[PDB]
Amino acid sequence: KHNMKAFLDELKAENIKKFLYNFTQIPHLAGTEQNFQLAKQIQSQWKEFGLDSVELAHYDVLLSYPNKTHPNYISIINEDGNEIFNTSLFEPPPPGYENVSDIVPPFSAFSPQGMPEGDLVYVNYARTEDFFKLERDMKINCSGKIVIARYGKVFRGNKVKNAQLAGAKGVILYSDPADYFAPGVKSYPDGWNLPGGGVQRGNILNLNGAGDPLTPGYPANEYAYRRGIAEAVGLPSIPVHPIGYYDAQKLLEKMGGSAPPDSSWRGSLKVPYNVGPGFTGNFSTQKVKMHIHSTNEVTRIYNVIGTLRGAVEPDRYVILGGHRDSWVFGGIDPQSGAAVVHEIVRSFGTLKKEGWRPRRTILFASWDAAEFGLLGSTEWAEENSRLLQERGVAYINADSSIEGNYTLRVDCTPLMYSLVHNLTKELKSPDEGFEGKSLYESWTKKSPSPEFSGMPRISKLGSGNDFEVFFQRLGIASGRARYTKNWETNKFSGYPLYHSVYETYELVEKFYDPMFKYHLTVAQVRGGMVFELANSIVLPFDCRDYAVVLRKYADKIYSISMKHPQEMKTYSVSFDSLFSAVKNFTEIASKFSERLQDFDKSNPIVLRMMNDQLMFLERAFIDPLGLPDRPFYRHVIYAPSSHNKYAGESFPGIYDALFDIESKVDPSKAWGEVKRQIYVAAFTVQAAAETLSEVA
Amino acid sequence: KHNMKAFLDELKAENIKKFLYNFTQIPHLAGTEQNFQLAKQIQSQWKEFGLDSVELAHYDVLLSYPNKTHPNYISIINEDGNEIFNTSLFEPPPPGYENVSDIVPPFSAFSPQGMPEGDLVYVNYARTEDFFKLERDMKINCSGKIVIARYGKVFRGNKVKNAQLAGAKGVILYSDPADYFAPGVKSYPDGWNLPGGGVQRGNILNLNGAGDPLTPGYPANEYAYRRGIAEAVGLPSIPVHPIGYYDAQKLLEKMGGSAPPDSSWRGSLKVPYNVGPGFTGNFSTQKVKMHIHSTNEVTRIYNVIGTLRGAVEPDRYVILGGHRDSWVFGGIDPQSGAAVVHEIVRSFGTLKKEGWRPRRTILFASWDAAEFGLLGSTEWAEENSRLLQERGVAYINADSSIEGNYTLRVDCTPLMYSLVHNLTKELKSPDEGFEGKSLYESWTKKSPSPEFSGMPRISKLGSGNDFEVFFQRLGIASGRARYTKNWETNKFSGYPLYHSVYETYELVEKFYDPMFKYHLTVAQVRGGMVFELANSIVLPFDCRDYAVVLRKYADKIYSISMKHPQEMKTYSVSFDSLFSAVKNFTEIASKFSERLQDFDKSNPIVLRMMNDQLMFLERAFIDPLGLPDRPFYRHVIYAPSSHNKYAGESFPGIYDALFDIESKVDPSKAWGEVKRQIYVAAFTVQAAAETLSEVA
Ligand SMILES: *[C@@H]1O[C@H](CO)[C@@H](O[C@@H]2O[C@H](CO)[C@@H](O[C@@H]3O[C@H](CO)[C@@H](O)[C@H](O[C@H]4O[C@H](CO)[C@@H](O)[C@H](O)[C@@H]4O)[C@@H]3O)[C@H](O)[C@H]2NC(C)=O)[C@H](O)[C@H]1NC(C)=O
Ligand SMILES: *[C@@H]1O[C@H](CO)[C@@H](O[C@@H]2O[C@H](CO)[C@@H](O[C@@H]3O[C@H](CO)[C@@H](O)[C@H](O[C@H]4O[C@H](CO)[C@@H](O)[C@H](O)[C@@H]4O)[C@@H]3O)[C@H](O)[C@H]2NC(C)=O)[C@H](O)[C@H]1NC(C)=O
Ligand SMILES: *[C@@H]1O[C@H](CO)[C@@H](O[C@@H]2O[C@H](CO)[C@@H](O)[C@H](O)[C@H]2NC(C)=O)[C@H](O)[C@H]1NC(C)=O
Ligand SMILES: *[C@@H]1O[C@H](CO)[C@@H](O[C@@H]2O[C@H](CO)[C@@H](O)[C@H](O)[C@H]2NC(C)=O)[C@H](O)[C@H]1NC(C)=O
Ligand SMILES: *[C@@H]1O[C@H](CO)[C@@H](O[C@@H]2O[C@H](CO)[C@@H](O)[C@H](O)[C@H]2NC(C)=O)[C@H](O)[C@H]1NC(C)=O
Ligand SMILES: *[C@@H]1O[C@H](CO)[C@@H](O[C@@H]2O[C@H](CO)[C@@H](O)[C@H](O)[C@H]2NC(C)=O)[C@H](O)[C@H]1NC(C)=O
Ligand SMILES: *[C@@H]1O[C@H](CO)[C@@H](O[C@@H]2O[C@H](CO)[C@@H](O)[C@H](O)[C@H]2NC(C)=O)[C@H](O)[C@H]1NC(C)=O
Ligand SMILES: *[C@@H]1O[C@H](CO)[C@@H](O[C@@H]2O[C@H](CO)[C@@H](O)[C@H](O)[C@H]2NC(C)=O)[C@H](O)[C@H]1NC(C)=O
Ligand SMILES: *[C@@H]1O[C@H](CO)[C@@H](O)[C@H](O)[C@H]1NC(C)=O
Ligand SMILES: *[C@@H]1O[C@H](CO)[C@@H](O)[C@H](O)[C@H]1NC(C)=O
Ligand SMILES: *[C@@H]1O[C@H](CO)[C@@H](O)[C@H](O)[C@H]1NC(C)=O
Ligand SMILES: *[C@@H]1O[C@H](CO)[C@@H](O)[C@H](O)[C@H]1NC(C)=O
Ligand SMILES: *[C@@H]1O[C@H](CO)[C@@H](O)[C@H](O)[C@H]1NC(C)=O
Ligand SMILES: *[C@@H]1O[C@H](CO)[C@@H](O)[C@H](O)[C@H]1NC(C)=O
Ligand SMILES: [Ca+2]
Ligand SMILES: [Ca+2]
Ligand SMILES: [Cl-]
Ligand SMILES: [Cl-]
Ligand SMILES: [Zn+2]
Ligand SMILES: [Zn+2]
Ligand SMILES: [Zn+2]
Ligand SMILES: [Zn+2]
Repeated sequence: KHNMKAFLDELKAENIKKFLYNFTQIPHLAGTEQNFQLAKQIQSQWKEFGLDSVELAHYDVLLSYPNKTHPNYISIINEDGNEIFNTSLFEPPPPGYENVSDIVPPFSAFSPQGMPEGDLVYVNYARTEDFFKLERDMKINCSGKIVIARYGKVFRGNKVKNAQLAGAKGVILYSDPADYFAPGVKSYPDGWNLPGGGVQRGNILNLNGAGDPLTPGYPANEYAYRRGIAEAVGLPSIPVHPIGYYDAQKLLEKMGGSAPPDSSWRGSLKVPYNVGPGFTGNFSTQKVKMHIHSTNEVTRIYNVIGTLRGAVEPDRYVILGGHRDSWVFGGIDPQSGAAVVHEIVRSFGTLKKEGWRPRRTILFASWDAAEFGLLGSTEWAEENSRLLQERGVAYINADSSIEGNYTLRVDCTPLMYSLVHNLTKELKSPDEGFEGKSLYESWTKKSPSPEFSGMPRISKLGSGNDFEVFFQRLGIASGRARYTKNWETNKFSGYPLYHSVYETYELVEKFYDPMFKYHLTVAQVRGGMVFELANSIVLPFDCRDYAVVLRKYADKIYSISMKHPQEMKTYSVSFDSLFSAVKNFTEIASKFSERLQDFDKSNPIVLRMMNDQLMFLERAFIDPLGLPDRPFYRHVIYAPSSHNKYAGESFPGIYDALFDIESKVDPSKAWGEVKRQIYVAAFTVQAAAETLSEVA
Repeated sequence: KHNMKAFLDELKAENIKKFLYNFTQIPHLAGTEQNFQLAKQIQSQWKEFGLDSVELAHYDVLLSYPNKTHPNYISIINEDGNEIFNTSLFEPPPPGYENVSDIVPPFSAFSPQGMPEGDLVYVNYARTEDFFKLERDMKINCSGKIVIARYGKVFRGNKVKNAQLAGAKGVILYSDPADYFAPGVKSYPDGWNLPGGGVQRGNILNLNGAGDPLTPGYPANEYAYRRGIAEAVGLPSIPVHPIGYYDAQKLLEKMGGSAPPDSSWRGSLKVPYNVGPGFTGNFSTQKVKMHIHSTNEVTRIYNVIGTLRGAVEPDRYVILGGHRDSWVFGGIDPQSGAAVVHEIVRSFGTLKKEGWRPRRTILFASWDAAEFGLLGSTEWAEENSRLLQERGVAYINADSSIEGNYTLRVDCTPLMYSLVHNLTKELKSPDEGFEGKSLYESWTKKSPSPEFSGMPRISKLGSGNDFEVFFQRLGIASGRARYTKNWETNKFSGYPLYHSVYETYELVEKFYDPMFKYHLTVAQVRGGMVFELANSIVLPFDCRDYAVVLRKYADKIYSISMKHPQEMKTYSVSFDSLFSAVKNFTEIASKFSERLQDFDKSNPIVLRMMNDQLMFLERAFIDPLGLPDRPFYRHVIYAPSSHNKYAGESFPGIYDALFDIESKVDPSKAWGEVKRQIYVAAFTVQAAAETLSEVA
């Protein structure tokens, strides 16, 4: 038989290991020759594996690189203009790689050039709430200061946006051991912790889903008209540079001014964590000086796109995509995902060689330039948006397969909840103590959902990865799955060696997954989801699961508003329309589910009419006018949080209209906008409900 | 047999006559009780006729009405403040209707209130080119003046926009006999010409496709959040009022200042057509004073929506829609169309009663408030936009069936050209001298296409009627057909009694179509188009016809740009990408047509996959970012002209970027924007082409 079990059984941990080794011996930075050569290798291999067509889709997009002959660094400068301390020019390379060329030194991609000098203010995580605390409670003014912030909690681009709007002239980002050094584990190469010379790379753009900063809306093809740099989307206006904790220690140790407001502002270094501004008495005349000389450059990038044509519905696409570009070796990010995609393609190809084809078309993607703002996936989706919004069934992401070895993590649309539950009940748990038990059993035990008995946690989708354009712009049902850690307060912080030179094959093989069993389990989940989406006669989406969550999100947004009962009375702010819409959605989804179970099965038009209702249900949550000042975030139920791109927010338009509303100067206008957002959300939920009604 | 011939043969001229009489005995102004009662009658009748469901869809939208106890008028005022001449308070009613109540007097809907007094400037048709002539050539300054303009040539809302931006404080619109009095024909009631007391009503909004001015983007339902009036969309900022030619004569006869620049500025009245400003010496101290007291009021409107469920593809909609609201009796506009829709529904219902159903679902619509800005169609399309863009096959409009008795007029998407040619070859010509000949033969003889031998003229779609939201916002293939006059320079001016109290049943029965043969022919064309769209196995769209027109439009826009060869050299302005896209579209459409003719006919999935490619081809020309500053006009190939809503423009984004470009202060920026629009158009044409490629 060619069934899901045949597909799953063909996947091998040993192949995933071999591929991961193959993908991680040299750097594959976006826009470099080494990453083009890897694209060509993957293209050739996917052809050999059996795909019907495998093409490169290239674009010319804005990238950012340090200047090789004018390196980035930070100094402490004395009154004479002597630089008495300098931060490192590179991370000490790991054992056996000290002679590898073309390791890009740590930098913040898309930082502008400059050499700002001034006094430091320490801003904790540079979160919205941290800047509120500084400014409103502590009366500390960031204007004209260099801010030093610890990485963690939220996306670094939000930190830099928050610093900019506070008036900062520069941002120094550093990794505090509190957030990146797990107790009782050795630093790399002797364990998986971050050494004091390690540094987290990463872009600091605020693109809000636009893709290439020069061509918002349209693919960056050969005849593209480009914005001038001054009109580009998302570029930071102040210099930014990341450092490790040995260097941070030298910068923080002299800090004066005000004490930290409380212990949530103190990291683990042996410094006071004084907020500043500036240094203590003896060193009051010293300043900090940045030297940033990186350049932005339009550069060719290459996606690999493989097609396995459907036998019955070739005009319906199930997409498995993940990126290929890395900051350095990409041992976890992204090659632990790319190796899993490679083995999934090989397995599907084995079935294809035996005469099988999936019911629907499967597209496989190796995206480029994800590290520079999801550029490859976004430009391709812009090029192909008409095909995707009329034919796109689902997108399954495949960045890193592991960020820990504790349990499964799944973030996806409610439409995929039942698919994931059913699939995980059929897979073996790889966990110690759960031999002979299902993955569903181990996952549910280790990661219980807050609301339900005997149910696992599934998170919402925001941004930070290549599902963003498919889900948030185009409204295609999307999902992701990986193995994760236990550490809840570190959820959005990354694993310790994230985006460092230390992220290697050895890191994974020695410390995370020696048997490649967690990688194999993740391959089974991602591959199984793709298999069911591409082969099930009826699409495996349960609209009733959306009805359940919409009521939870309505209760939640109502509770936020109800912090302000007087204003709700004054401005007649009613959530009645939203609850009515959710009630109607619940009722109509229940009836649709009855018809889906009961319709005449011999009738392919009723089936496909029904399959189209399922497919276009996620699409119905798209508003073609987008969210306020964010035209490329169009999903009305989910958006990336306006305070943290990594986090999904529910009913974001209402949430943002309510956020900090007590501080708005014109409460009538602010509450008017809350009421407008309630109307848009109620309307969108009712309109989505009506797509599931009988069609005529 | 239940075939198209059975449907067509059931249509009767006598029924259309009876319905027209029934719909035109009393006024049916939008938002009034009489129009709600007609909606209920139509709902009941469509049910009796056999439709599966017939519902009212209501909305609460901004409408505009004169004040019944404070009438609108214009005066000539002397230096003492004596009003020595006043314009009429109503049109003399036609014979037999002098005791009909609730005839709304002539007014410009959505005029603000005011009583501006000042000196007149005569602005010809108030076209863009007329204001260029005044300001740039004649050095006449409209600022603070009351402008008097003759109706004709372009939509009156464009006249008022042009007057506003020229600085005018008021606009008087009048009907010149040059434009509304055909030589050798008697005035109503003794012929079809406009009497000197007749007045053309009409709204003067500039909504750019938004619908209700208070709820752009979203249906004006019971929980809608409404813009405040100050933020409303499209409202004029200066008072406006229409008058007839007896009253215009009294206003123009004293005009002084500069002579008309040439004979194209002179109408037919026995006045000098002096441009002004102000009156000649003896009356130099007299002014003109407007008195406008109309009010804008949120008012309930009602669409009737009838469904005839498809037997095979009930989730595919073919829509026949036209409006029901009239300014007064609506003898031509819209009841000559509504009567034809009524007879089409009755005929389809006769087949349904015998056991027939169409293959696809047919929706029939009686729209409200079209005269106030296409409000009914637009709010309904906003409510149902997700259903329409995933399921909408085609929209056929059905406003007035006649505006003359000379020949057929068809405006439609290229996708419908072959359908219209084939259908008209099978219908009988109603014309004198063409008995026994086809409608195609008479039409092609009377209205030859400029480019082709033995082909009829078909025009482009702009706005001005209820197809606008379906075609320009949502990208659903649309068409319209009616009988028309010979008068080419009057094409956008209306027939003489347009929007006057004289537009009655008697006008039609005595002067336009005594035998109702032209109405029957129009019923055959509109009904036949609906029949073929709802019943043909393969959708009757020919993508190759789009390829032909796209090359014509590319040649045309290139020729406009080539008026400026130096600038094209300087700014490197290349149309190569657009021609390449059009070439690719031509090639891919040809191959798709081969597959369509040759595909396995026993295969319903390939058929429907192919039918979906046909259906989504018009959809592919939509840009989700819309046209510049016009978010609700989203079709990249067509938009309503920015100078005349009635006219369609091709490649509007490039056309507007080039328009008057020699006058722009920053040529680098202006030519940059031309290049941007070329890129967007080339990309959109290539993306539409690619929807017709093999799907995988
Ligand atoms: C959830 O689905 C239900 C359908 O099961 C749907 O109920 C609809 O609610 C609307 C708005 O509440 C109802 O609107 C009424 O329609 C009648 C005509 O049928 C009008 O006469 C009513 O207007 C009068 O009363 C208003 C309220 O006091 C006044 O403001 C107004 O000026 C009039 O005096 C009113 O428009 C509609 O009939 C039902 N439809 C049904 C029951 O089938 C509900 O809207 C859905 N929820 C959402 C968010 O869409
Ligand atoms: C109409 O359809 C045709 C396909 O039949 C399609 O042709 C494509 O044109 C593009 C752009 O002209 C070609 O792009 C080239 O791709 C190769 C790799 O295949 C690149 O090496 C080329 O880049 C080099 O040369 C450029 C131009 O001098 C330089 O600017 C650049 O820096 C590089 O040095 C270039 O990108 C593409 O290969 C073809 N595809 C084919 C022939 O299959 C055409 O684009 C379509 N029209 C539209 C409007 O889409
Ligand atoms: C990664 O694996 C690929 C695929 O086997 C290797 O590329 C092949 O290398 C051999 C020997 O140089 C060539 O003959 C083949 O043509 C290559 N095949 C391709 C590119 O498809 C590559 O050497 C491996 N890389 C590493 C670092 O081990
Ligand atoms: C930090 O780096 C800077 C730049 O390399 C050093 O300053 C330079 O030192 C050389 C050699 O004496 C001078 O000729 C240059 O003029 C200096 N460049 C400057 C000030 O921009 C500095 O000495 C280093 N500091 C430490 C502690 O190593
Ligand atoms: C997940 O599995 C459950 C249990 O098998 C599926 O629910 C059953 O679906 C079948 C077929 O429609 C019904 O006959 C049963 O009554 C359902 N049992 C229930 C709800 O307990 C469910 O459809 C699967 N979900 C998918 C495939 O998305
Ligand atoms: C237009 O035609 C309709 C339909 O025949 C007429 O409405 C009917 O009038 C009779 C007598 O008053 C009633 O018994 C019916 O119930 C009505 N039917 C409806 C509304 O569906 C209406 O009288 C005609 N109007 C004119 C001006 O002739
Ligand atoms: C034009 O209409 C106005 C308004 O009705 C007339 O002016 C009014 O005349 C009455 C009666 O004498 C006065 O009491 C009012 O004060 C006037 N209203 C004004 C000036 O606003 C005017 O006489 C009419 N002119 C003609 C030629 O008929
Ligand atoms: C209009 O009529 C023409 C002539 O009948 C149709 O063109 C024919 O279509 C059939 C069926 O595919 C082909 O076998 C013939 O070769 C075509 N003849 C031609 C192109 O001369 C055409 O399809 C009709 N257009 C519609 C229905 O939109
Ligand atoms: C890198 O550094 C030096 C110093 O400005 C300069 O010569 C060179 O142009 C720079 N490279 C760039 C800006 O790409
Ligand atoms: C911060 O400091 C600068 C002084 O240079 C001042 O212009 C700015 O308004 C200050 N902001 C606050 C909140 O005090
Ligand atoms: C793998 O799991 C073990 C057992 O819980 C733990 O001690 C170790 O730290 C884990 N490794 C990583 C990288 O999380
Ligand atoms: C109509 O006219 C009079 C004069 O202002 C006034 O009493 C009444 O309010 C007006 N009606 C309106 C504005 O609807
Ligand atoms: C028209 O007249 C007014 C004088 O009130 C002036 O402000 C305006 O600039 C003038 N425009 C031109 C083009 O002369
Ligand atoms: C109808 O046609 C005749 C013959 O051409 C013409 O004399 C008459 O003016 C027409 N009527 C109208 C309303 O156009
Ligand atoms: Ca782009
Ligand atoms: Ca609206
Ligand atoms: Cl992922
Ligand atoms: Cl029409
Ligand atoms: Zn990644
Ligand atoms: Zn990453
Ligand atoms: Zn009309
Ligand atoms: Zn009209």
